[PDB]
Amino acid sequence: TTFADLGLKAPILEALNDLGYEKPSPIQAECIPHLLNGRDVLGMAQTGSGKTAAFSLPLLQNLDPELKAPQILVLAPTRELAVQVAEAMTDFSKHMRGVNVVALYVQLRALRQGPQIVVGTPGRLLDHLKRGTLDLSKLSGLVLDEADEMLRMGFIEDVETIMAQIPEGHQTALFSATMPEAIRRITRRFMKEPQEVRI
Ligand SMILES: Nc1ncnc2c1ncn2[C@@H]1O[C@H](COP(=O)(O)O)[C@@H](O)[C@H]1O
Repeated sequence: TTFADLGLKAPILEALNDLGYEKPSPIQAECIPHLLNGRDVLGMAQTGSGKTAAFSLPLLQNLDPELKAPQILVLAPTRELAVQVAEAMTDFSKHMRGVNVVALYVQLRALRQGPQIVVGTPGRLLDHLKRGTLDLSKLSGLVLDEADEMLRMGFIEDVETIMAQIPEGHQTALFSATMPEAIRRITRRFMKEPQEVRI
């Protein structure tokens, strides 16, 4: 199975070639078609599996590149992962003109540029959400990257608050290496008939 076999088109395929990705990882082969098809996905995988591209590639391909406003919001537990994911998203979109990524963990002028992808930690995202500097009215895709870690670090209240402010019509991808009950409950509250992927 190739990346083109998963339904990815030339701009993303070219970025993958620039990055030296030769073939999809298992989590990518399983998750990418579901997300391209507009499903919610519960992905059980950890760093090293390729989970970042698994959620990033399909949601990038699915956005409106001419809409200069946040369409993909990615929640991460740490400044380090937020920055890493934003860098990856920037690399995957290298051949998508006018598509821009912001990491929030300087922040004001980031959001004023109308980035289509915003990656951040829950506390800092929730600050800009309350301030109105973060517009989620046009959001199409929500990712929780390491939901179990956000729970464990004490951030789940803020995660829930963010998730309850998102407009009805959106895709959700939730990635978690483990499955605490509180994450099961988040899946039931906030996701629509999710495809569960554990290999
Ligand atoms: N399909 C792939 N082929 C080669 N390297 C990859 C692939 N997908 C992800 N990677 C790399 O694998 C590492 C783990 O990614 P992640 O699991 O998303 O943190 C990162 O260094 C990625 O650049």
